Parts: sequence; C-alpha cells; structure tokens
Amino acid sequence: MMNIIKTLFCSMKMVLLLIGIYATACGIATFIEKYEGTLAARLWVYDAFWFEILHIWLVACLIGCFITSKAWQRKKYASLLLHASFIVIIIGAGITRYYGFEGLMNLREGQSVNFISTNTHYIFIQIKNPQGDVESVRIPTYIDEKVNHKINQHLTFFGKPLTLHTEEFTAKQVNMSELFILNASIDFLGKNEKTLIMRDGNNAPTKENITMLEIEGYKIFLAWGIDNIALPFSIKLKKFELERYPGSNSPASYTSEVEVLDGQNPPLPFRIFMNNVLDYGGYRFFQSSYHPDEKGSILSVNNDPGKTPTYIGYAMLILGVIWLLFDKNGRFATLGRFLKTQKLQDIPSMIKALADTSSLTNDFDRILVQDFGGRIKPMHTLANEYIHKLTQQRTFKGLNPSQVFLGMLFYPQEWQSIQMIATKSPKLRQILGLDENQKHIAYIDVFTPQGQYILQNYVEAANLKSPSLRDTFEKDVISVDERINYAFLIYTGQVLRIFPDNKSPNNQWLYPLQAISSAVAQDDTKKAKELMQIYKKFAQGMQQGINTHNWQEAAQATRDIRTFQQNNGGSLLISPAKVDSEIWLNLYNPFYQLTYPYIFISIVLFIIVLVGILKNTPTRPLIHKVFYILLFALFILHTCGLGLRWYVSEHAPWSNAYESMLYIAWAAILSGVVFFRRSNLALCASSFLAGMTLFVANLGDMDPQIGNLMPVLKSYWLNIHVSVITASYGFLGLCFMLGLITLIMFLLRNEKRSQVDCSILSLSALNEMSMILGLFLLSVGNFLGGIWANESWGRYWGWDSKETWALISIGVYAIILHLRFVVPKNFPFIFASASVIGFFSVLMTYFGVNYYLPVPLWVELMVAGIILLIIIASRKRVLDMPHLHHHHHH
Ligand SMILES: CCCCCCCCCCCCCCCCCCCC(=O)O[C@H](COC(=O)CCCCCCCCCCCCCC)COP(=O)(O)OCCN
Ligand code: HEB
Repeated sequence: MMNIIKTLFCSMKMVLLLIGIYATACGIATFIEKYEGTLAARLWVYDAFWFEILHIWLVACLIGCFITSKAWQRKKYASLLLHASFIVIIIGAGITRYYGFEGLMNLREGQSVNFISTNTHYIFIQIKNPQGDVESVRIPTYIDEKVNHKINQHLTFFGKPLTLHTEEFTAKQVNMSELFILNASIDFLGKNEKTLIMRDGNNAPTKENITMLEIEGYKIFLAWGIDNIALPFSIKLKKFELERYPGSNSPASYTSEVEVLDGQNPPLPFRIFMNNVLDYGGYRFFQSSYHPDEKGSILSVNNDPGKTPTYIGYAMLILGVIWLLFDKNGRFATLGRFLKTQKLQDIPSMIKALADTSSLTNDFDRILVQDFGGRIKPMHTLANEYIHKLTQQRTFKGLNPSQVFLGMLFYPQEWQSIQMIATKSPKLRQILGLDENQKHIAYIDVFTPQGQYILQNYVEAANLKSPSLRDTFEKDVISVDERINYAFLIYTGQVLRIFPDNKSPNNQWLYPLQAISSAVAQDDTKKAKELMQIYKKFAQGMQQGINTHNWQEAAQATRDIRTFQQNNGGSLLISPAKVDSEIWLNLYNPFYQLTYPYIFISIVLFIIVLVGILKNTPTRPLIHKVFYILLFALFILHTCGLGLRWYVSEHAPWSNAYESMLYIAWAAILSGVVFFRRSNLALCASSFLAGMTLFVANLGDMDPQIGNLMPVLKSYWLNIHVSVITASYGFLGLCFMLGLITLIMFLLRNEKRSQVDCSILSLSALNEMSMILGLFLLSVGNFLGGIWANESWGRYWGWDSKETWALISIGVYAIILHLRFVVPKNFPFIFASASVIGFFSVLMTYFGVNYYLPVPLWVELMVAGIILLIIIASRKRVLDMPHLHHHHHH
C-alpha cells in the first residue's frame, strides 16, 4: 500500500532531487568527456548502472506522485497524457538498450556477404572442459587506450568457476604488425597464471589463436576485439561508382546500386544514393564510407525495435502539449484569466562600370539555360543561385547577381583575386594562411605558386569519413571544395549551358566553347560561323564596354543569342511571358523583407504593454487598434504575395521545404489576426512565431541552395527543428528579462505604493506563462533532433555535446515549474530568482559548449551582479499569490 511508499517519501520533494541528480550527472559527463577525450566518459556515466536504476526510480516516483495527488480522481486528462508519454519514452529507451544491435557491413564486388562487424569491442574466453566441450563467454570490457579497467567477471560451470583479472595496456604496435599487447592474469583451482592478450587489428580476430593454456579443464582461449553477427539474407554490389568534380579530380557523390537475395526468394535490386537508405528487414543500412580501392563500400547498420514505441511517445507528447495549452483549468489558461481579471584590367571602378547599366541584364535575364541537374531555368535564377552559394551574402559589394556573373565571366582574372568564397572555420583558413577574422577567401589563395591545389589532400582524406557525425572542420573542407569547383565552372564558360545539341529535345545543351569545337565543327551545323561570330561579338563588346560604357553591342548580341535559342529549341522553350513572370516574382517576392517586421512589431508592442502593467493601468485601446491594423496590412501583403507565389509557381503548397514553412508562418499570423482581436500579447506571440519561422525558412534557401548532384540540408525535420529551438530560446530570454525586472521591482516596494505589489503578481504570472511556452517548445524541439538523426544520418539520440545540455535546460526548467508544489509561500520572489538563474543553462547550450567542446570573467561580471541583486532584494520578499482581487489588490 502507498503508506510505505510515503515513508519512502516519493513526492515532489524527491522528484526534484532525482531530476537534479540526473542533470548534474549528464552535465559532469561533458567535462569528463573533454578531459578524458574518449568513450571513458560513457564508461563512467552514460552506460553505467547509475541511470539503469535511476530511470526506474524516476518512473515509479512519477506514478506515485500522480497517485498521491489523486490526479485521476480529478479529470485533468491532458496533463496525464503528458506524463503518460515520458513513461513511454523512457521505457522505449530501456528496450533500446538491450536490443540495439550495431555494426558495419563491408560490401565488396561479388562477395555475397552475410556478416555485420560490430564496432562494440569485446574480449573472448573459452575453455574446453575436460569433456572437450565448448563453454564460452563474451565480455564487453570496452577499454581502448585512455582507460584500462580491472575486469571482474568470473563465470563458468563445467567445474570450479573461472576468475579473471586485467593489468595493463603494454602495447608495442609497429604498423607492420598490430601489436596491441596487454597483460592479464587468470585463476583456476590451484592453477592461476599470467597471460598476454595482444589484440589484433580492428578488422577481425584471427591471429589471437594463442591458446595460452592446455590442461583439460584448464585449456584456454583468449581474444580481444570485434565480433560478427549473421543476417538471414545475403547482400552484394552491382557496381560501385564515385564521380569527381572536373576541376579538382575530387570526389562528388557515392553510389552503390546493390542487390539483395536469398536461397529461394529471387534477388531484389536496390539503389542507394549517398543520402538514401536500404530497409528490407528490421535492419536499416546507411552508406557511410568507401574503400580507397573503389571496389567496395561500407554500410552503417542498426536495428532497434524500440523505435515505434518511442515514436508513439513523441506523438503522445505533441498531442498533450497542444491540448494542455488550451484546456481550461490548465495553469496557462488560468494565469491568462488572472491577467484578464487585473486588466590591363584593373579592379577599381569596375564595380561601377558593371553596376550603373542594367540594360543588358534586363534581357540577359531572359535567356534560357540548363542547370545540368536536368532542369531548364531562366538565367536570372541560375546566376542568383550560383552567386548565392559562392557568396552567402544576398548581395555582394554591389552587382545584383547577374551583374557579378557577367563580370566574373568576361573580366575573370580580376574577380580571381577578389575574396568571393565564404569560409566558416578559422582552422581551414589556417592552411591557406591570412588567419585573421576573415569571412572570405580569394580563388588565387587555394593554389601554391605552383599549380598545386593545396586543399586537395585534406578533402580527399576527409570525404572518406565526412558523411557521419564529424567535426565542423570535416564539413567546411568539403563545402569549400564544392564552392571552389563551382567558381571554376563559372570561369572558362562551363556554366553558360546555352546551345542545344540537337533540334529534337535530346537535351544536353552544350557549353559555348566545346559547342563550336565539337557539335558545331564536327557536324555540318552551318550555324557555326553565325554562332562563332555571335559569341566573339559578345566578348568583344563586353571587353570594350568597361572602357566606353555605351556597350549596347552586347545587348544586340544577347538578342541574337535569344533568337537563336528561340528558333533552335523545341517544346522545352518556355514562353517569354512565363519567363518574364518568373523573374518578376523573383524580384518582387516579399519573404526576404518580411523577416524583420514580424519581430520588430511584436517587440515594440510587448514593451509598451510591459510599461502599461508596470503601472497597473491598462493601455488605451487606441494602440491595440493601431498595431492590429499594422498586422492586418502585413498579413494582407503576405497572403497576396503567397497567393501570387502559388499562381506563378506550380509548387503545390505541399511544396518544397522553403514554401512549406512560409505556409506555416502564414497559418501562425492568421491564428494571430483571426482569433485574437482581443489581447495584444496574442499578436506579439503570433507575430514572433511567424517571424522566426519565416526567417529560418528563408535562411534555409540561402546556404542550402542547390548546385548540381549534391544533396543539401532541406529536410523538413531539420528546418522545423531549428525554427522551434530558436523560438524557444527567444521565449526563454524573454523569461529571463521579466524575472530580472521582478527582482528589480522588489527593491522599489516601500509600503507607500502597494500598486507595485499587484504589478509584481502580474509580472510573475506573465513570466510563468512565457516559461511554460518555452519549456514545451524546447521539449518538442529537442526530440525532433532525435527524430531527424534517426531518419537521416544514423542510429538515434545519442549522448552528444550540446544535446545533453539541451536536456539539462529541459530538466532545470522542469524543476522550476513544478517547484510550485514544494515551496510553500513567497512564490513570486522565489520564482523570479530561479527564472533568472536557470537562464545559464540556455546560455551554456548556446555559447559555452562552443568553448568547452579558462576564466572569461565577463560571466563573473554578469553573475556577480545577478547575485548581489538577489541578495539585496531578498530583504523585502514577503508576498503571496491569491487569485481573487482588484485595484489595491491584484
Ligand atoms: C515491442 C517490444 C516489447 C518488448 C517487451 C516489453 C518491454 C520490456 C521493456 C524492458 C525495459 C528494461 C529497461 C528499462 C529501464 C531502462 C532505463 C534506461 C533507458 C536508456 O537509457 O535508454 C537509452 C536510449 O537513449 C535515450 O535517448 C533515452 C531517452 C532520453 C532519456 C531521458 C528521457 C527523455 C527526456 C525526458 C526525461 C525526463 C525529463 C527530465 C530529465 C540507452 O542508450 P543508447 O541510446 O546509447 O542505447 C544504445 C547502447 N548501445
Ligand atoms: C514536459 C515537461 C515536463 C517534465 C519533463 C515533467 C516531469 C515531471 N513532472 Fe510534470 N508537468 C508538466 C511538465 C513536465 N513535467 C506540465 C506542463 C504540468 C502541468 C502543470 C499543472 O497542470 O499543474 C505538469 C504537472 C505535474 C504535476 C501536477 C499534476 C497534478 O495534478 O498533481 C506533477 C505532480 C508533476 C510531476 C512530475 C514528475 C515527477 C516529473 C519527473 C518525470 N508534473
């Protein structure tokens, strides 16, 4: 009966302590991860028995706390669903612990492989009992080099049980032989002995057949290394392939094209692009690496039956959050009701010579060109995309993208010294030099004084391992290699994919040069000279134009080009009206500009409402009318622009990732405008959500902008995830601000102006509401990351830097909220203190981890002020939170 459990003291008082213990453990894990720099941290905490008991303790106490609170006598269903989920989540992780297979699969031509090779290391012990039997055991013993654990496993049953010990990693490798030597001792009745292990290479234990001991009942077999597991079906390669970028002989994309077969089930072919996955059984396969002989490829493999229950838990959690945010008698709506109750050829001047014309651009935008992905495009968009992926700036020093495109084409050697290419990490620039706080590099910078492309070796080594989770640097090298190859393609004309190779579609659409040299010269063509003199006139007029500025000869040349394409292309020839309309859209669309107002308006309305409640009198409805009218105007403009988007582009609002989040922002601002011509803060929140979603979506088309043949980060899950996390941190910052304001106000009250106490209560309520929103959004967000990882790059959630700390933020804010039930009185001041203090978890997750993947006394200057403020303000902390009052009272 529960009376004993009450003497176990399972109640909020203890649930808080368990959550705090879990948080501090998952935190300290980060520091030991750094200092040990290895899996040793997982040895101490993540996989230790600590959690394997603490999670059960937690679940049981949750159950007990709901029982003692009689949560099911009251109806309260939405909150039940919420804590119902976490139980499902944790039990799912639990099952994932025991049944989570893992390993690597070595696919090779004509091999017909059956074995997974595990990355989990193991030691092996076997004894041929005098009965010549096979008693065997496998012990994990996951040491590598930074940790050398004393084994304590002593099991066998043919006779007097085995006992074993490990001493020291006395390895002597020379890389001609992989001598991972290690010394150990073994015990048997009257026959204890000392031994050497010498683990073999990570490929497979075969040489470790040492056979250290022989006597029947004493014969022994020891090994240390990887084990293998057999699938129920065979796999083989059809033909591996690895394309190169032409300008660097560097790898572009992997392709497997494998086959699956069984002894009676006929073979099934299957295809795997570098981002694709195979699923035939419970197993799932991720292509992750290729052997440098380029005749075999490695697949990452996982099986985890815990997936479906955990997904059910995620769905339950989403539904619970959405339901609780509106269910009356929920704390959020109840605080809302409380609030409502109380209320040659040099660079300089070439930029000008390009910019101040626009005449050619007005028509060269109108040419039709291929992306060589397979899609025709109007020039403006292709050049926009190329310039945007080279320079992440929406615009350069000048030169609307088409202008810089022409410039790089026909004044190349100058732009070759311009710092176009963007680079993130300073480590990469450390190879190229000039390691200031630079944002860009020049194309010349990547070459030796000789013709050597210097980054080639770094990238060639990195791409072989980059597809998995990796250091930033391992991503930056390949991104910059891609951008460099694209700039090479922009040079020497290999992007001006104008001329069709045949009158019938048969579309390849050749370059300028090899068009003349090949198809044009090879085939009769006749249009040879025409095309020759057309392109030559183009080049001549352009190279003259920088001098004369009345270069319209290139404009007539462009008319010639367009007429040629018009009378040489087939049905692929888009109508001129549609081309004009597409460019017209790409210029006029609002979604770039609209990022700022949705934020600014929300903040400016929020601050004035804050000034209102700080003096406890309500704001005149005049401002409500004004700002609702402004939101209405922005909404009308946005809706019409989005409708025009749908009208011009057939992208079917179940569209590309970019437009989908535009529709989500539309929905958010709509919810704002339609249902809430009642309360200003609803406009604030709705506009802020729409603004954040819009900004993240627009950014999602800037950096991930496609070039050719490479995939990008357009996955719906990742975009939603980033947007949610950003909004959550915004809400949490607002919480921090409000709490700090409460702490300051506590200084002011002197019993002469009791109104400030009603203001205190109002602010505490608003802060708690905003923190509830923050916590719910952060909860959903953090798990969307685990969803994304599971379906994109690999296994699942995994104890990882910044992930544990997002979990710590969740944990701390959970502590803060339920806290209500523990602390008996003076809730306002307590809550203000905690709301300010807990912000450091978000600050960690956002900035600090990037330092701690030291004494920056800036943080000391911050925390000392916070501490002294709390100190002094505590002197007058006596207030309470009733829910029925007016005027002098709340
Ligand atoms: C259909 C099949 C039916 C089978 C039969 C019925 C079911 C029997 C079930 C038996 C279950 C026995 C075990 C129960 C206790 C296990 C508790 C620990 C579970 C756990 O740690 O899971 C981790 C998963 O990661 C995680 O992500 C854990 C989730 C996150 C942990 C915290 C929970 C979510 C956040 C909210 C917590 C509370 C908020 C405040 C903190 C494992 O680790 P791993 O993934 O590395 O495993 C791969 C290792 N090779
Ligand atoms: C998501 C996040 C979160 C988390 C993590 C949590 C976690 C928790 N939690 Fe929670 N909760 C929550 C969120 C939360 N939570 C909310 C939102 C609520 C609602 C409030 C009210 O309604 O009151 C609650 C509520 C609640 C309550 C109250 C209800 C009644 O009626 O009584 C309790 C007791 C609890 C406990 C708890 C515990 C023990 C734990 C550990 C696991 N919670």
